[PDB]
Amino acid sequence: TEDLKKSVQALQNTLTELQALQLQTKQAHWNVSGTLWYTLHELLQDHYEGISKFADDVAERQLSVGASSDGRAITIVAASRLPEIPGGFLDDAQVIQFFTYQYETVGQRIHQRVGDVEKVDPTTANLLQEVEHIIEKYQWQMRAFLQNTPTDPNTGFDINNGKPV
Amino acid sequence: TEDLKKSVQALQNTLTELQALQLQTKQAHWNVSGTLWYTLHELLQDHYEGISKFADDVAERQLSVGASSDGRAITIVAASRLPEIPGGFLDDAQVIQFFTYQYETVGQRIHQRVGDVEKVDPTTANLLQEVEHIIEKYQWQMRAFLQNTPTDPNTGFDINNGKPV
Amino acid sequence: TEDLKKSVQALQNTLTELQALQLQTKQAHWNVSGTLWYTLHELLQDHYEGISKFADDVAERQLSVGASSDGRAITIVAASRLPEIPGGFLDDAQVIQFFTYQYETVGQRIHQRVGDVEKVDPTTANLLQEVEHIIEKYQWQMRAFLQNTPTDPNTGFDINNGKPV
Amino acid sequence: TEDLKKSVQALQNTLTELQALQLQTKQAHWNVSGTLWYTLHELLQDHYEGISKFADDVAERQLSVGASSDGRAITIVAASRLPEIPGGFLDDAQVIQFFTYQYETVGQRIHQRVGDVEKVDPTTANLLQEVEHIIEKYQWQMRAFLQNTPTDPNTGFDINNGKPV
Amino acid sequence: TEDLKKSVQALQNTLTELQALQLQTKQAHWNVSGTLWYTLHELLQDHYEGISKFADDVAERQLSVGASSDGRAITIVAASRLPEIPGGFLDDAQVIQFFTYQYETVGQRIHQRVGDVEKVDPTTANLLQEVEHIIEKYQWQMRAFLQNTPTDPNTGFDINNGKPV
Amino acid sequence: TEDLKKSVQALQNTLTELQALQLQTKQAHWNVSGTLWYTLHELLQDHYEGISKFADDVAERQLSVGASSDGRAITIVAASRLPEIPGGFLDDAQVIQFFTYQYETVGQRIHQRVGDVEKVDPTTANLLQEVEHIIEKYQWQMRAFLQNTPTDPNTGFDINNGKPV
Amino acid sequence: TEDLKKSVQALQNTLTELQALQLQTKQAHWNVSGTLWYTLHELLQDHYEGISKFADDVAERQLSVGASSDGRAITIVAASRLPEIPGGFLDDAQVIQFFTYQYETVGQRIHQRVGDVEKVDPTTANLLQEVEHIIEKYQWQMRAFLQNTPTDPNTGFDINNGKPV
Amino acid sequence: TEDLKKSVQALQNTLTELQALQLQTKQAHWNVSGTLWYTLHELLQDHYEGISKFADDVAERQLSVGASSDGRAITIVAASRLPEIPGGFLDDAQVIQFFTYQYETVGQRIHQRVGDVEKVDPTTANLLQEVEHIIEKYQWQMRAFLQNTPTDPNTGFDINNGKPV
Amino acid sequence: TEDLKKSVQALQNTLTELQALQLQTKQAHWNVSGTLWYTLHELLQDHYEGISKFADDVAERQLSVGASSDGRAITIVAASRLPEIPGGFLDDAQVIQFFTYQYETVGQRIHQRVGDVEKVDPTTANLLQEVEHIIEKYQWQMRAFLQNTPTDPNTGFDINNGKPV
Amino acid sequence: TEDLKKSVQALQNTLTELQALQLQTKQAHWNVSGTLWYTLHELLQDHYEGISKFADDVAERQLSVGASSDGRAITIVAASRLPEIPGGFLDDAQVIQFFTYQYETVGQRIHQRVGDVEKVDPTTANLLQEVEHIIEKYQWQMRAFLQNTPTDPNTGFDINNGKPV
Amino acid sequence: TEDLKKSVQALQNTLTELQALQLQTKQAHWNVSGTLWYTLHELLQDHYEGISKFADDVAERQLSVGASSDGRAITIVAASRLPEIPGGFLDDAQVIQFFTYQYETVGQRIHQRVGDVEKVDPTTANLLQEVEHIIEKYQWQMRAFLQNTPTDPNTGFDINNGKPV
Amino acid sequence: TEDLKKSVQALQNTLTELQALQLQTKQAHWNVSGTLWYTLHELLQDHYEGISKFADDVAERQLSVGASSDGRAITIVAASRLPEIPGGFLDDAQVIQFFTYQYETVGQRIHQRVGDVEKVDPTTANLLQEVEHIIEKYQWQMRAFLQNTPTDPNTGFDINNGKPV
Ligand SMILES: [Fe+3]
Ligand SMILES: [Fe+3]
Ligand SMILES: [Fe+3]
Ligand SMILES: [Fe+3]
Ligand SMILES: [Mg+2]
Ligand SMILES: [Mg+2]
Ligand SMILES: [Mg+2]
Ligand SMILES: [Mg+2]
Ligand SMILES: [Mg+2]
Ligand SMILES: [Mg+2]
Ligand SMILES: [Mg+2]
Ligand SMILES: [Mg+2]
Ligand SMILES: [Mg+2]
Ligand SMILES: [Mg+2]
Ligand SMILES: [Mg+2]
Ligand SMILES: [Mg+2]
Repeated sequence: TEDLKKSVQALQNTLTELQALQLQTKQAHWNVSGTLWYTLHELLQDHYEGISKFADDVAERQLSVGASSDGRAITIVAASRLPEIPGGFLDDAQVIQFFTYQYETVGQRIHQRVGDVEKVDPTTANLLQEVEHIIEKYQWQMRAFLQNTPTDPNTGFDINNGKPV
Repeated sequence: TEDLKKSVQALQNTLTELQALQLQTKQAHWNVSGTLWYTLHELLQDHYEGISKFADDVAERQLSVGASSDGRAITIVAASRLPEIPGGFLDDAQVIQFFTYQYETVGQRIHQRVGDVEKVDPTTANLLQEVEHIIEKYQWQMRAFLQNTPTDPNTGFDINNGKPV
Repeated sequence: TEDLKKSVQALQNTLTELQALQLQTKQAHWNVSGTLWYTLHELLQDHYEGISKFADDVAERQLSVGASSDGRAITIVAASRLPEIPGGFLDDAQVIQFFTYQYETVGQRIHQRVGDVEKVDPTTANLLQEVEHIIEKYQWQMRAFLQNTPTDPNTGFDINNGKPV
Repeated sequence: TEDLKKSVQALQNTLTELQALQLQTKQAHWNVSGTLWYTLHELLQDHYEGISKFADDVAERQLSVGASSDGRAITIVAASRLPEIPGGFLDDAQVIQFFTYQYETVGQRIHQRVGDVEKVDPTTANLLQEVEHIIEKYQWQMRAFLQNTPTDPNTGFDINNGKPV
Repeated sequence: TEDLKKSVQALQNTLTELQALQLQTKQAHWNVSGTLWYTLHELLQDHYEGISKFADDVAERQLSVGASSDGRAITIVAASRLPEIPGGFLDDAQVIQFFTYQYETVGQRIHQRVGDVEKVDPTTANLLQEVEHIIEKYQWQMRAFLQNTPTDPNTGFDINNGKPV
Repeated sequence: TEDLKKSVQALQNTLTELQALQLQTKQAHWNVSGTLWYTLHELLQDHYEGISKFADDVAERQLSVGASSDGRAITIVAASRLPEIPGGFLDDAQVIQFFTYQYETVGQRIHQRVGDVEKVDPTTANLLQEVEHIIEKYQWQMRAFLQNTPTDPNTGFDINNGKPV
Repeated sequence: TEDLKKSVQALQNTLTELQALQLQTKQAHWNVSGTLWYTLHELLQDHYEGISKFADDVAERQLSVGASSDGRAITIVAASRLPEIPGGFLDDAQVIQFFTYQYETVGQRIHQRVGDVEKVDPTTANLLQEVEHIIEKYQWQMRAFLQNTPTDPNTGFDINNGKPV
Repeated sequence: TEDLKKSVQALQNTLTELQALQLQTKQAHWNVSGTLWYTLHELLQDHYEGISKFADDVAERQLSVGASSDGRAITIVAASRLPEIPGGFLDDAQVIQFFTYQYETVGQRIHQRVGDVEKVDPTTANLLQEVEHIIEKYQWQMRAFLQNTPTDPNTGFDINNGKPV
Repeated sequence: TEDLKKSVQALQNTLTELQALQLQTKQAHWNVSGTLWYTLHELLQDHYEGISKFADDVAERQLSVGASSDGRAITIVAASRLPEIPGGFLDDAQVIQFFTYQYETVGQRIHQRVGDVEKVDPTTANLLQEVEHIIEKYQWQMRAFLQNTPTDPNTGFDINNGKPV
Repeated sequence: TEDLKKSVQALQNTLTELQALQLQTKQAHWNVSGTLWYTLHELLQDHYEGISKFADDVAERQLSVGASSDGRAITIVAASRLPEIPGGFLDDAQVIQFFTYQYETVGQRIHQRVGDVEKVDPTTANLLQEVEHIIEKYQWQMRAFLQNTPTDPNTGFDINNGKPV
Repeated sequence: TEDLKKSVQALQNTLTELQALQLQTKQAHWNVSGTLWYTLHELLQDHYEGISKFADDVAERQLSVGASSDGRAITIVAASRLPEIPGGFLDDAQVIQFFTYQYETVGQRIHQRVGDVEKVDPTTANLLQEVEHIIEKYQWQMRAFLQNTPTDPNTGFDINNGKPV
Repeated sequence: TEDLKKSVQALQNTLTELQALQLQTKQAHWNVSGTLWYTLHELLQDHYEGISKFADDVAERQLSVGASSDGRAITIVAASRLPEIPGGFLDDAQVIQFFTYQYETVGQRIHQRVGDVEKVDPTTANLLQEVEHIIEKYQWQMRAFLQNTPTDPNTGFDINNGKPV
């Protein structure tokens, strides 16, 4: 059960982070504003859908290894380790900055969990690799808005009132 | 027939406004230009499709209460009460400003019609509520491009040659 | 630009005629009455859909050759050259007669445009050929209701109060 | 429970009428004969399908407000208030006349129920408005076969052996 | 092989009749004219499709019992036993009369084949029963246009220039 | 016409029984209650759909052999020969018992009709065999809830308040 | 803005309740156990999907009336007014009891909101009626497992270790 | 009408050739035998479907220019100009050789018709170009089985009993 | 029960044979090798799917007549009466020869069962006819690879190392 | 080839176990009886489909590493290592107990194979991880019926004649 | 063969240009960066798909006129006549400028080919017209981002670090 | 960045190889000739589609780890390490031999990359395992045409002018 504990911990911690991202992507989807609001509205709906699918797969995997899955709102608030997204109307450049950082740090933690459970539970490890893959992709998709090129640093001045993001 | 007249008037006036919006969204869809042209191209196609569906439902409702439906081009021009959209290539910021105002004022007039016919014809009133719902949504979707946030007033300078929209 | 002018003129004039037909087929779709009303209701919806698709392709082609597309209601009314359809409840035999004549004359004008632009702009000419094809088909479909046969002149007396159409 | 009684009564009475219409449209669908038999065959199948969907929604709403739904054949026969459709081969003009009258009178009774329950049960009232909408549409679709126009009274002589319907 | 001969004969004769009907329904589909032309256009396309499916099943069954299938144009012309449909524009009432008679007589012959092969080849007999079912249905659908009712003999005068069909 | 009478009788009697089952499965679908209510809700919807399809095929076959189809509510009540299902909330074990008996007895009567018409009308007989097949399947699906096994008599005590069904 | 405040309050309070239900139905979906676990697993997935669709529509409506939507996890926890669902493996009878009570009380509060906003904002009121409709349906679907019938009180003893629920 | 005659002749002659190919591809589809029988079975079904679609378009075009379409079996036999395919079981190499020649010669004749009608009827000419395109593609697909390569002359010895095709 | 025994025996024996064919077609699907391996791979997948559907229908029919269905692996091995397919890589010509013989002999036995049960159980007999139909079709599809034609005996030398199959 | 042997052994042993499960889930699907029979009928069909997909992927992987796949019925019987499921009508509680144990032990053996081949053949190991994932999920779905909760031990007494499973 | 040479040359040269565009649109799809990166990501995927479809049609046409198609990577590099797209992260404004120029010049060359082959090979000419149509459309879609309007020159300063593109 | 370098190198090298295979499978798809040309045409289209999907996933993964993706034609030619496929008409046996060797050697190199990056980047390693899986499958599908069996060495003499491949 010291092996089982490892898997359960890794899965539970991943479920909570995805659920936090679920709620944040949807909040941003509705509240985003500015030049890129519609672009981000659509992109975040796609992210919401991929995150939602993996939140299901994670919980199902917990049940599959014989553990109860804790997907409750209180647990999402409690088992934070991650900033809440601001309320109110959200600027496009603020959404981009927010998820660039959130996806990067969630991807990092899943990366570590993969190594922690590979030896005891390669099937769980394998699911977590798939989650890490989608989260790093979503990180790229947010990163790309401000990605430096030979011809243009893309500082975001145009989407952030003349100021670099 | 003083009750029937109310319903017919409310439906006819709504049909004409939707038909005007049909033609304007499609014109903007083809002619829009600038940084947001493709974004608006796609968004306006979706608006065109929701407006078209409600233009059908309105006409069908007219026939259902026993009145002929006037959907002719001459009637659209005649029964204006609404600015025509400019010809030529249209700037993205001009499209945004145009529909922000058009959807708001069309939504306002449908809002009034709902109250005018609720008592005599709640079924008609109910259709008009659905039309008001979609038009106010589309108003939001245009509004959002220039919506003020704590971090960025989103003046549209970036989509309007350095000038606030 | 004397070559470009030819193409733009042919496309614009075609767009306006299709848009006029769009509005007329839909008006007839809702208002048609009599023995054939449901038959025509369905047939005209199909015609509306094929005309609508070609109104899109025409406008897109205008943009593709570098010209703005004028699809506004005022332009439809202005750039007539074609009778408006009557308001009110419409008899089945009157719808049949109306579109038999409208499709024939629209097809004739597109036929001429094809020849006018084939040499400068065969790609545009080719689109216009496709439009002419659908309009002549729709002409047949209306014509067929009153088409003379060895066994029956099909005068339309049965759909026109005992009188030949 | 004097409020609950109102809702249950309105829903039950609506369910029975839709079920009666279900059976009558299908009977007519199979047995209709004459020039318009195939037209009516198809139209009545569509009406059957929309009525069937609303018969489901009505029963479900009854269960939702906590009442049993009575959809039995005996109840349909008992809780008449509406003519049965004749057996045997049915003429097209007789089908048209029959449903023109049946849909009009069913629509009228649902109209009244909407007002009776709006104050206590706006959610039920709202469903009944949707049912009234479809029934009035179907009334139009039957009415249209004999609708008077400037050019043709459409007496139905052609579908009724030379006699006005 | 006296048993095999029976099956092959029944299948081949059925294939040829269906192929003849294939070509005739399609010819009528294109050439039909008058008040019912569009109604018949659509109905005959559906008949064409059901006949085509059974022409495939019949040929496949021939191959399945180990015999070559003769579906050639010369065989259709040769192995007539059935009137050709007239060329030229065809009146709606003439199409109705033609298929009423053709489907009835084809159904009759398949009926006989079923009995001829039931004992040796119930699987073939069973396919032929399915073909007989569709052909008798199509016979009804043509018959229904002129079916006598208590209120209207439906003589077809309205679709046949004032003359009973 | 002594042969035709046999077919018409067999088809009509089958149509009425299916229509009775249509109404009863739907009533049970809405009103069923207890541990198995949702299971039965879904199962009975599937049964409703298969019965409905065969009620269509039966009526169509009646028309195909040249007879009017009697699908009216009065005929369903009249041409009983079968218990009505109780009104009110229905227990799961009562639904199971009811359809176990109804499907068995309907299947038995169709079995007899098949033999009665095989010689005159094998195509009709064949349709009735398909109806008998689905009804016997549905009988199994209800039977299975209380089917005796080596390890458990399945008396239904658990779904019937501690009492064997 | 005293009218706008009413609408915003009603919508926001509804959004939060649906989001709470979203998380609870999914938790129950994964963790439910016992005889009815699979039945409830499937049923709760359907409820999750209908609630999710309405959580989207509510937020969109908030944006449409010009207000930011607060869908954050902290707000769900804060703006409780509703019990959290227990963690751990959940018994089928406990899930049934939980949602029977939760849906009933959520439906009650939405019922009140409808009346509060009907006069100022009938379009919002109308959305809330649709939400109330689905929540009352889901209440029925949970209620039905323990619904009293003439033949069986359905106490749930069979799904609750021999004890009435 | 000397221009109309040209178009009608070109269309009619094309329709007949496609109809001949329709029947021949299907005959070959059923009767083909040998190593490549299944390959050819599938390929010829695809060819049958593309030819069938163009046989429809050709006939429709005839009607569209105001002429009756002659698609009768007698006309297919009469207006030959093309070999009939042999009856009986057909060898794969014989099918390949047959259609290689038939498609090549049909494509050649359509090529000529295109030039004959381009000036009077570019819309018809354009349809005929599309038919020529598909027929030349199908010619390639048959040709390819015996196409000479640097490493292998592909004489067909393997599919033709050791003899070059 | 002497009648029931007949049906059960015929169904059970058919189920086992189809299950044997299920496993053999799939084995051949994976292991087939040579010039025709891909052709056979695809063809055998289609055969697997049609056989699988009928293995379901047979078992369901057993349950429908009130008997348990024995579909266990031990029963497939036991209730042989049919050669097992060789293990290892399988040559295309060996697959063709194998199924040509297996389908022919399975079809023969089902043919006999049809006659054995027609009188007691025409509904079962009818299912078995459908199974016999598909098995004889599949027999043709294998036979066709080596079918003798006027121009080529198709000995299979090309797919069998220069030797006739 | 000592590395290849490992992979082939792991794949073959997995294929056989999945094929055994294929046949057992389907047998249970048809024969299951009692309160949960329909629930299990549906659940086992889903399990059958996921197992079938993985039986295909496993065999394909064997071929991909260059080995023949042994999927024959004799091999399933021979290469047991697993209990056969009983014949006859099966009780719901017996099905639940059977697969709870079978899936657990199959999952355990695949778990071991993953470790055995990870180093030589990570691609094969990866497929086997996916198989282990689905089998452990299916284990959960069977386990859940008798899963202990704070409020109810779920002994299965209700589905097992008053006795704990 | 001087006519054949013309067609082959025109087709081959077109194939190579489309293949070059295939690779460039996909490269840009992955590497594009900045405010418009996601907009362009999606747009370029659509362009990739339309170009890919025409690269297939062109090659197929080459085979159809009896010539081998050269679609190899070496030929794409060799038969340049067109700039390669830069490696590395690409700015949105650089992608827009690149394809604006590439599509314009590819469209120009196809325009010329159409004239070169119209007389010998109108079917090929016609395909090339369709390719020219899509390429000119894609040119518009890139052009539109910087299209001058009465209210805004759209210099691209906002997407190009404050500098006009 | 010594870890990042490893991943980028492995991904880039894989992307280039897949892109080379993309172009080669499509070239072979169009140009393949002989007895197996159509079989290979279809098979290679499927291979093209699976390779294309993985070329997308690889590039996306490169972007996801923060590196630019080089998918340019020059890079495909440059970063060869693999033979180009010959131009001109290609014999079936030459296509089979070519891809048998190409897929085997590409699969081998991806196998090595998996090991090189597993420790630093298991998510990348995992994608590469999926690519290796599809490439080894495609290798089998080409291998199978010439796979040795107990009854036939399958030398390919029949597809290679009497000579072993
Ligand atoms: Fe509504
Ligand atoms: Fe059948
Ligand atoms: Fe074209
Ligand atoms: Fe994976
Ligand atoms: Mg901003
Ligand atoms: Mg601008
Ligand atoms: Mg009239
Ligand atoms: Mg009549
Ligand atoms: Mg006539
Ligand atoms: Mg009970
Ligand atoms: Mg319990
Ligand atoms: Mg041969
Ligand atoms: Mg061989
Ligand atoms: Mg039990
Ligand atoms: Mg930039
Ligand atoms: Mg060769």
